Amino acid sequence: GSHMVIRESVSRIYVGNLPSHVSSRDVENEFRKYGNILKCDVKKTVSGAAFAFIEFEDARDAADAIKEKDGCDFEGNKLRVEVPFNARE
RNA sequence: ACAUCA
Repeated sequence: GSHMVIRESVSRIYVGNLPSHVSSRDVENEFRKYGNILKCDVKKTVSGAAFAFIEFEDARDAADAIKEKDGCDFEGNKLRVEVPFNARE
């Protein structure tokens, strides 16, 4: 998970407070340019917000997406992007 | 802040 892992594990993206509702296949069609995706899925909370999760074959190539998609927002607009599974930092 | 099950 966190800290200097030294190879192994698999990197992912998390997006939350997402616009309307995404299909996992539609966001795969965008993320695939940063590297091959192994799995993706979508979720929701009883608070009414929605989430999506997108796996990647290498962390540092996918990080160019995570850093341009950065800056979460609230209390007037819905969008959030974060990487808890920040492998090879 | 939050999931993976393929």
